[PDB]
Amino acid sequence: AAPLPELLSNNGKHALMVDGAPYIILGSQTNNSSNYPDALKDVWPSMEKMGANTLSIPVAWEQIEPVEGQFDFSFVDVLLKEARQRKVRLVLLWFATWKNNAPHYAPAWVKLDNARFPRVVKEDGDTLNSLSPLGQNTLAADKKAFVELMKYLAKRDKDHTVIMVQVQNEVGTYGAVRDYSPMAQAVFNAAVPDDLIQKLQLKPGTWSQVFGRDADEFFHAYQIARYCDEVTVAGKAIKNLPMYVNVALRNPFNPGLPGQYSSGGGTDNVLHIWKAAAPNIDLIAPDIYFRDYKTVSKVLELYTRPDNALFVAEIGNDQPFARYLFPTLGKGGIGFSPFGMDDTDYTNYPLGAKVYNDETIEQFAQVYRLVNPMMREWARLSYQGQVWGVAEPLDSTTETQWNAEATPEEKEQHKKDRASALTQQLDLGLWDAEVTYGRPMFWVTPPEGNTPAAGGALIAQLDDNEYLVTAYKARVEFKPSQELAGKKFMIERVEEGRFEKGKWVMERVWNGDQTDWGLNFTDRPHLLRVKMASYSVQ
Ligand SMILES: CCCCCCCCN[C@H]1[C@H](O)[C@@H](O)[C@@H](O)[C@H]1CO
Ligand code: NA
Ligand code: NA
Ligand code: NA
Ligand code: NA
Repeated sequence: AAPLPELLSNNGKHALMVDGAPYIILGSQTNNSSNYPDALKDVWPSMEKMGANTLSIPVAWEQIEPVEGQFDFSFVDVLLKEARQRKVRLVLLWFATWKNNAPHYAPAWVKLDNARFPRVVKEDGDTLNSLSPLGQNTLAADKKAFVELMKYLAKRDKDHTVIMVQVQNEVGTYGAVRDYSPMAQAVFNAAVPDDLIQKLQLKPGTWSQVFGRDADEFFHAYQIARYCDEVTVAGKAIKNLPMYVNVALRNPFNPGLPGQYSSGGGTDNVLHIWKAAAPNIDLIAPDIYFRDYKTVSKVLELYTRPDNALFVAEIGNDQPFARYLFPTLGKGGIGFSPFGMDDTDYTNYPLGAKVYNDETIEQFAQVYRLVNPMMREWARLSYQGQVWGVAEPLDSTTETQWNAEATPEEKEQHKKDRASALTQQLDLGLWDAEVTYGRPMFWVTPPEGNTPAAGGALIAQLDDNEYLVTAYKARVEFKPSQELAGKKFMIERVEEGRFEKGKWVMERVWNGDQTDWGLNFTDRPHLLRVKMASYSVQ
């Protein structure tokens, strides 16, 4: 009965439709070795503590086809049953031809048979442990197994507990830019396919001729993109679920060279190749392990496009990362999924939290508690209207802030500069919001930031003068956007409340102290409807 999940894109906005309405993945992803029935008891408690609505978890080629033609979906059976018992949804991660550039999750009969399923050859003739996207046997084998997984979901997942599939994991190659095998050179030292030369507005020729100094990297990205599109089409012909690829990001400011980063993945410089080569892949999702605000903000900008829904398919699970939920959703993002949210005795520190404990989880639970009570309403406003979101824009001071060695004039100057940086403006049409971080709930002492950095805010427009507002360790203040020609302005009314059956239910009116000094949020959840008014005095 249930309509298929679908990614919609209209008027440069996006929605992930689940059960016929926009949905936000408030996600969690397991560690990489939790894809087994015995591991799930170490997954669910963290997911319930986090309040996540969707679990991302691997389904490995080596586990569903351990002997060629001998399929085993015993894990998928247990996973679907246990997800449904907990009323959560699933994103399955197809670990196959590539998992972090390598074939470690391909069956032994694949990854130990280089002649049938061939590896990238470097220019010097050394071989890398990265399967070539020009291996036709490898493409056929991956596609065949992925089709069998999709047939399992077609037959056994009629209500779409699984809402989306990631095809491969962090594709590309470390250690070279492309395959330089004889097989690969015969394709490289030849015409660029008609279809790519058209989609990019370029002149006919060989890879070297039309792309020059980008030929090696664009060639790898196109061939991988084509490989992933073919797997994707084969699977969607069985069940047309949304499907996506995740990116082992290059640093957007100082990337270095392809092969230092994972060459051929959907890095920012080849998104045009990926979009032209792989029209069947719904979106290209960034995997975010940069901790600093400016780099993360740049990633969110680069991956949010009229042709690309923003899904933060992975993000580090350390404390600093939780606040990026707010700009992700403010960009119209469809979801956010911290990595390593299970108690299987692993942490990917230095990428994530040094320690995995209930405090680690709580940093994400606290932000999820702001969005879960309005998730369907937010998702619709994000698609059909105007939303905004911001995070605290200074990172935690390093055990260095050099700050103490500064002079006592350099210091008041430091404090004014920090207060300015911790003050964000948002243009909401007739009204602006100013968001500030780390100050009392009364009076106007300048902001000093939270320790550690943690704050954020979400705003959705309900009407010309009315906004839905929730924020965290932050003050939000409204003002007129344009000079008012004689008129004055006030807050007309602030209500705290909730949605029941899609209707607003008031709990209380914020007024007095609670609205004299902006709208002040701590760690606790409050959903507000704010109505502003200009009024005549003359
Ligand atoms: C700031 C520098 C970050 C560079 C390292 C990024 C690689 C990130 N790889 C991610 C994969 O998609 C996951 O399966 C898992 O392996 C994860 C890392 O725990
Ligand atoms: Na959206
Ligand atoms: Na305006
Ligand atoms: Na304005
Ligand atoms: Na409330």
